[PDB]
Amino acid sequence: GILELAGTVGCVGPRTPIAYMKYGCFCGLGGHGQPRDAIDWCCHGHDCCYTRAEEAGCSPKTERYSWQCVNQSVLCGPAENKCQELLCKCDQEIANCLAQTEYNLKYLFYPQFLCEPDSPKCD
Ligand SMILES: [Ca+2]
Repeated sequence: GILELAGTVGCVGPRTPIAYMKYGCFCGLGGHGQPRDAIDWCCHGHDCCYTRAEEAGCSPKTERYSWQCVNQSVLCGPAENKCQELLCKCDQEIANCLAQTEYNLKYLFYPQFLCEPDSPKCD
């Protein structure tokens, strides 16, 4: 769920999870266009991951799941079902991805109007 998402992103660092609430063309509810940068790419991959989970019959934005933060690293589990495995994997992946990026203030609250209609394919 969103609580775990914010949690994992905050565990790995280096900035507040709120910094990605609405950024570029993909960080924030929905999203389309050409990713603006590395961070926007992480959100693109995350959206893709969430779509895959939804197709797997899960609820990425609501179901909670257990996990641990150790030395700024996310450890997933224990999982009670396959969905908790999937969700934690998505969040763990965007957290790691996001952790390796530089922040571009110019994309904070970027107008979706400036984002293209089409989007790159999902892996
Ligand atoms: Ca999004």
